[PDB]
Amino acid sequence: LTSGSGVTTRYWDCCKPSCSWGGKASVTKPVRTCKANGNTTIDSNTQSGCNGGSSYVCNDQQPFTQGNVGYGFAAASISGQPESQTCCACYEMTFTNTAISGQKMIVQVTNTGSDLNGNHFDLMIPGGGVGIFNGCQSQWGAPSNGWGQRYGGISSQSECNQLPTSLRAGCNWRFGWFKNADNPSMKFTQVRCPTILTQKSQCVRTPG
Repeated sequence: LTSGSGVTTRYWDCCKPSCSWGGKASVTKPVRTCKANGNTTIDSNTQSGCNGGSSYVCNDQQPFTQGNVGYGFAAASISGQPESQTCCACYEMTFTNTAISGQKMIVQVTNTGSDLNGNHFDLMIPGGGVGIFNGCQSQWGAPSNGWGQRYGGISSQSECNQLPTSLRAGCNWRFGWFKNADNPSMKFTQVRCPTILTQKSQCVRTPG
């Protein structure tokens, strides 16, 4: 199992995540994707809105809390590891350096980010910036650059009102439990995916 130190980012480009295709890892089902509305299930082979299709990330895949523990979904780039090893794997991380230092978040990986060297987790947070891609204009009518900055997104919890209502929980999570931490570093360890995440994503690594 994988563990180490890493860096994080925040992002929400609305796109169908890479682990939502079949054949990317040994799993029960690929990660669930949705229609434009963010709630009704679309077929896992439907093309992504980011590539001219009609499939998006589900409202269900926003960050949340259980007790004091954070939970969410993320893109990851884990030190030269293929998607067969990362897709729908879960990692629990202890934040190491911001106002959220010491806090614990458990994410399920649903996407592969950019191949930077090392361990990189891009937390999926509504309003945290679209990044390289943006299917949020076609899904929600967001601005061409996303909500706020293309990188980092909005600056204030007041601007969470600019987001679709369906994402406002996740948006707010960034300023409450997450404390609008800016790229918190962490240490992480792979864990068996909790049902509170896998009952949302529907993607369970099945060889065990």
